[PDB]
Amino acid sequence: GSHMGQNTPWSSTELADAFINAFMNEAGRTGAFTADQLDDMSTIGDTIKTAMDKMARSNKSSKGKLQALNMAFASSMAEIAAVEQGGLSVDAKTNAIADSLNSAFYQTTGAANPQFVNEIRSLINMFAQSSANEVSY
Repeated sequence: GSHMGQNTPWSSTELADAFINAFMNEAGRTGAFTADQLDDMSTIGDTIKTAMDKMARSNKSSKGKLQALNMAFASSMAEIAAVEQGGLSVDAKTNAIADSLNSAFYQTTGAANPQFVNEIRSLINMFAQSSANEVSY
């Protein structure tokens, strides 16, 4: 049963804005991220929109830009989540982020997208590990 269609939050600037906005709202509900942490995340909102504008104007990576956007966004979350902090864990925050993403999809459209969430989750892990293995004791 092929989808025969495509649905991505980066399809339009309006969608991305709504997704980011809704995402922040859900993140606030979790309380996993602090006020300062939220500010850093909200920053990616304007950065993404700006990048999309310039990227859209260009005639290169018409499709590759999709992966770049997902990686760039995920990278910001991975870096922010991968912080020392106190009484908190990156794993716990990672789970909370995934939950917020699902809610954002519904508010932005109204359909859960666990597949997309997993894709972002994987990117975060890659960025966190810096594309490198470890003892993992």
